[PDB]
Amino acid sequence: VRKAAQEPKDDTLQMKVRQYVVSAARLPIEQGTKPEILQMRVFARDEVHAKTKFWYNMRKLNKIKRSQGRILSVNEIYEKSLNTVKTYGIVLKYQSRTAIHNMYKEYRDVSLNGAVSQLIQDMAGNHRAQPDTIQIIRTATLEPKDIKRPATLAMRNAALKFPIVKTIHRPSEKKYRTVYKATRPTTF
RNA sequence: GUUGUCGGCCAUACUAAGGUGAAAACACCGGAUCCCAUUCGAACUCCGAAGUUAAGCGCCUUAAGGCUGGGUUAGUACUAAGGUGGGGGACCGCUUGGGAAGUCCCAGUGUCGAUAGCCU
Ligand SMILES: [Mg+2]
Ligand SMILES: [Mg+2]
Repeated sequence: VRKAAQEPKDDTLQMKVRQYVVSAARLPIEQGTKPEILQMRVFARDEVHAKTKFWYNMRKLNKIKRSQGRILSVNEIYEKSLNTVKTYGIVLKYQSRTAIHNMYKEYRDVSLNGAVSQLIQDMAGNHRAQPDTIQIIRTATLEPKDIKRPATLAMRNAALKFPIVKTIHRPSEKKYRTVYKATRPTTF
């Protein structure tokens, strides 16, 4: 249980993804040289986890292995303003029992970390995806001209109203909990 | 720079068609009385010195074949450890380690000697 600072006060409401930048270099490590540095953006729940994500992708993308290189640094990135709602696009590859797939997904959230967490839960529930399998190709905070999904564009209007049609009874604290009460609740 | 003699490694030395050839050697070359030799002096053996680089041989030539070394191939195939991982299964994949080979590329193409010499 280690929180990143930009996570909510209630741990419940969001997953423990954080967004990392990791960068490393070919091991020989020649001093005065101007090294090729390999840098990548990973989403993980740890520094360790991030390192893994890093290396996996890196050994797939290029010749390098870990005994062949060194980790220069791992730096968590944060979201600018948690005051506004943004529409995020994400581009994925994941692995389904048959084959591998490229998906584009959109979520309306306050954080790119939130965008990701929601992405994972969704991908589990609807697609039975395994986290380890998921590869996020590219992520963009979306400009309105660019938002393509109906359940996304669905929420743009000021005239938005939800009645709350059914209120399921939920006592305020536990101190108030009773199995059986002397009269029936209401919905509304 | 070049030669014979005996060589270690045994193609980067082999194969094919060519150019070139100071000197000295090596050879091709001349000849069968003698030791030796065969169906045959071809060869093997012996004795030589009229010719000759034409052979052998040195050195090089080929968008040459081969061989040698790297590149791609490819972090692919295969593989070590873990898995109350997925899949009806065949099988696939997650975490931590090792990691190849042919097509196609590019380069190389004999090296190390002891001994006596040629180039005054
Ligand atoms: Mg070869
Ligand atoms: Mg293959």
